[PDB]
Order: sequence, then structure tokens, then C-alpha cells
Amino acid sequence: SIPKATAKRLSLYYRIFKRFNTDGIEKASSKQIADALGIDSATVRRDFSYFGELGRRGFGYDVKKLMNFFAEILNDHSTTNVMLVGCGNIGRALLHYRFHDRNKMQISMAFDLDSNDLVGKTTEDGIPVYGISTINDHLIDSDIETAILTVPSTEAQEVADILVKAGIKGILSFSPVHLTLPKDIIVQYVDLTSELQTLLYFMNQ
Amino acid sequence: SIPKATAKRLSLYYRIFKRFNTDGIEKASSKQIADALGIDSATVRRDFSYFGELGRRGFGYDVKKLMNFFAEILNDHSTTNVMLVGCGNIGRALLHYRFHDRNKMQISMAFDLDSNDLVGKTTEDGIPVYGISTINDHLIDSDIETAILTVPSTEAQEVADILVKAGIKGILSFSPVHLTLPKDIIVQYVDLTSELQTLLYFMNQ
DNA sequence: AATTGTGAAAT
DNA sequence: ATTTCACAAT
DNA sequence: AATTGTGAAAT
DNA sequence: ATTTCACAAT
Ligand SMILES: NC(=O)c1ccc[n+]([C@@H]2O[C@H](COP(=O)([O-])OP(=O)(O)OC[C@H]3O[C@@H](n4cnc5c(N)ncnc54)[C@H](O)[C@@H]3O)[C@@H](O)[C@H]2O)c1
Ligand SMILES: NC(=O)c1ccc[n+]([C@@H]2O[C@H](COP(=O)([O-])OP(=O)(O)OC[C@H]3O[C@@H](n4cnc5c(N)ncnc54)[C@H](O)[C@@H]3O)[C@@H](O)[C@H]2O)c1
Ligand SMILES: [Mg+2]
Ligand SMILES: [Mg+2]
Repeated sequence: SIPKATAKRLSLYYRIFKRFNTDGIEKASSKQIADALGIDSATVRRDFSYFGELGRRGFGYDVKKLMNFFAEILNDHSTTNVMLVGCGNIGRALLHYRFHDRNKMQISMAFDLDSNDLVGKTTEDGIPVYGISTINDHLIDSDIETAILTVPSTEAQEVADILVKAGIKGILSFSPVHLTLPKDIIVQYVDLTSELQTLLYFMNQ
Repeated sequence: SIPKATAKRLSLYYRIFKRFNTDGIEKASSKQIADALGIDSATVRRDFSYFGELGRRGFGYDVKKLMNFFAEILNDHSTTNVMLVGCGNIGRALLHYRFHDRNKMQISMAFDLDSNDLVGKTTEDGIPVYGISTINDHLIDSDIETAILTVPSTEAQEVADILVKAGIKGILSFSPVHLTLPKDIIVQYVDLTSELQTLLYFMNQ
């Protein structure tokens, strides 16, 4: 919430309260939440307590009340449109994933080089693909200010600048390259090679 | 190294020293490394100092000496064979990524349901795909004890147990589901929806 | 009413 | 900065 | 030889 | 537990 460590769990808590809600479970204790998340229960309680007093003593937490509270925190009572740039290996994995079946996000358009064979067409799921040179045109009346960036590493900086210039305010980047961009622009990195190589480091200790 | 925070950066440092080495840069200061990584230089120095005294005062760090030192720490003077289970959206993104062009890892085989149409064939890059029921057979003389797990969430636990039973010691899992497995088995999670939704949380604060 | 919310300690 | 302990409050 | 390695403080 | 300060050592 305030604390970065807690803010990184919010999405994990929301999923769990949703899963309980689907499974017909109406109450959950912080021990049950801790165990489904693989963390300690004291962190769940300290996490929730930044948002006020959400449980009751001796009972636990009302699953629906918490599912809905977290949806509000996560802005999941409104729809967020995202774009994806770079329709290549990971690009396409994401494009075909129905984010919107579980949360109120969706990739509503994608971009690639103007010469890509997918430009001018749609995804099997109806997501239109356009040339990167037209980004300014399509960004009008999309409500998009968030980009998924899945272009080659050597092009990440150059394409990040195009996105920012064109109005993008937040980037999830799969390139392992620190983007130099103004500090108001939020950048979250996913680094798959580093994740795999770090797994191997832990296995060898 | 000892400290978890530092161990999670090792892979990031290795890449940077490799990149410098490719770019013909022979020396690097902790400020230059900090700036390419987007962190503070005091953490770079404190990070490196867990491994001893790797630089020299007034100079910085010898890029080749550090590239090679990190390759040793990361076990990158030997080849690690990985398997991938679940040849679906993210599965395939990974299968087509040449991990071995940059590090000494490779996905040397994959698995899917026995009825999948890819079973019995190879990847465009020569990676053979087999039925999950044959996992014990193929795990013989592969040197594989690491799995990438990219099956649906509802099947993650059931397939994680098959992998462990069959000899797998480390799992990188893309399912957002805490796997319950013995504590000697190292599990690293990647959670793409939570990463995207957390980006959006940061953008709205 | 069996489990929360939170100071204080530990890391 | 973050986790975990530990217990009076309900 | 301009920058490291590290106690001490801050978080 | 982790980061960042800040400075004597080279
Ligand atoms: N695929 C993986 O599993 C994997 C693994 C580790 C890291 N990564 C990283 O993720 C990034 C992308 O990976 P990938 O394998 O999907 O790469 P890819 O080459 O398969 O996809 C890149 C896409 O971006 C497009 N592109 C290039 N320049 C562009 C531009 N100026 N504007 C718009 N689009 C442009 C390309 O045409 C291509 O479709 C890389 O930084 C890579 O290092 C991917
Ligand atoms: N694709 C994405 O961008 C994305 C985004 C967010 C989360 N995820 C998560 O990653 C996981 C996989 O995603 P996906 O979209 O690639 O799913 P997918 O359904 O596209 O792929 C799953 C694959 O696993 C195979 N499979 C099923 N049971 C199996 C078994 N018992 N043994 C071996 N293989 C089996 C399926 O045949 C299929 O090929 C899910 O947990 C999903 O929530 C993916
Ligand atoms: Mg990489
Ligand atoms: Mg998910």
C-alpha cells in the first residue's frame, strides 16, 4: 500500500479471495490465506492493517467483503485497456492470454514493424495489430496509457521513447535493459533469463 | 550470495559485464554498473564485496575478470539442460527463445499431454516434444533436474508432483499457484498477471 | 472466538 | 525496510 | 586515482 | 534484512 512489499502482494491477495469466492468459501483466516500464498500469517495481517481493520477477531475475514475491497484497491470496477508492442515470441504468448476472463484488463490493440505480416489483421481473439508508425493515430480514443513491451533488447529504448512521446504512462518490459525515461513513467520489468538463471543459482547452493 | 537480495542480482551483473565485454569496454566503475542496472552504486560495491575484493581502488573493475568471475558463480562453465512442460502459449514462447545464445543453459526437451499434436515431433529449433506419461523414460541420461512449468493453473500441482517423483529438483513455474512440495525442491515463480496488475496499481498511486 | 490488530523485537 | 513474535482484545 | 571496500546509520 | 552514507585507503 504505502509499503512496496505489501503493494506487490495486493494482486496475489485479490486472486486468492476470488478463488475462495469461486470455491463457495465464505470466510478465510490469515493462516489459510498465508498457506495458499506460501507466506507467513503475520504478514497477511500486517498487510491488511495498512488498509484499516478489515477482519473480525476470532472469525477471520469475510471472503466476499475482501474480494470486493481488493477489486476497488486494484481498480477492478473499471476496465483498463493495454497495448502490446512486439508481436514476436513472448508478444504472441501474451496476446493469446485472456487476461480479461479473470480481471478487468485487456489488450485492446497491438503493434509491430509496419512490414510485419500480421499488421492489418487481427488476432484469433479479435485484437487488431497495427504498424508502429501509426501509433499516434490509434492512440486517439483508445483509453490506453499502459504498454506491454516485447521487442528485441536492442530496440527497447528506441521503442520505449516512441511510447512515451505518444502518451504511454506505464510500461511492462520483457527486455533486460534498464529504460532511461522520465521518472513519472512507471516501468516494471520481467526478466525471464534472469529468473531461470537465478533458479539455477539457488539449486547449486 | 548469502543475501537473497544480492543473489537475485547476480544474473543481472553477469549480463552487464558480458555486454560491456562485447562492446569492447575493458573497465567499469560501480557507478557505470549501477547506472546500466538502474540501481545505486553502493549496492553494487556491497554486493561484490560478499565475494571478496574484486576491484581496485581508483580504477573500478576489470570487465573480463568480472565476466569470468560471474560465469563461475553462475555455473556458466558447464551446460545445464532444462525441460519444459506445457507446450501452450507461454510454453511455446520459451521453447522458441535461444537461451543458449547468451548463457550455458538450454531446453533440451519438452513435454505435453500424450494426445497433443506436437508430441512425437520437434520444435523448429530441434527440441523434441514428448508425452508427459513418458517422462521417466526420457529423464534417463538427460542430465535434467530443472523444469519450466507452463501447464494450466488447475494442473500445476498435479504436474509438479510428477516432475518431483521423476527426479526434478528445481521448478520455474508460470502458474499463479503455490506449489506444495518438499523443501529441498526449489521453486521460483513468474506471475505475469500479477506483474501487469501491479504496474497498474503503481500507476494509480 | 478462535483469531485479529499491532507494539516491540528481530532481521 | 520488512518480517516475525507474541499477546491483550474481542 | 579517482573510486573502492566497509563501518555505521538509516530505512 | 537491505540500502545508502560517507570516508580512509589506495
Ligand atoms: N521469448 C522468450 O521466452 C524470452 C526469453 C528471455 C528474454 N526475452 C526477451 O524478451 C524480448 C522479446 O523476446 P522475443 O523472443 O519475443 O523476441 P522476438 O524477436 O521473437 O519478438 C520481437 C518482436 O518485436 C518486433 N519489433 C522489432 N522492432 C520493432 C519496432 N521498432 N516496433 C515494433 N515492433 C518491433 C519484431 O518484429 C518482433 O515481432 C527480448 O528483449 C528478449 O531478450 C524473451
Ligand atoms: N500465456 C500467458 O501470457 C499467461 C499470462 C498469465 C498467466 N499465465 C499462466 O501460465 C500458465 C500457462 O499459460 P498458457 O496460456 O500457456 O496456458 P495454455 O493452456 O496455453 O498452455 C498449457 C499447456 O499445458 C498442457 N497440459 C495440460 N495438462 C498437462 C499435463 N498433465 N502434462 C503436460 N502438459 C499438460 C496443455 O496441453 C497446453 O499445451 C497458466 O497457469 C496461466 O495462468 C499465462
Ligand atoms: Mg535475456
Ligand atoms: Mg493468472
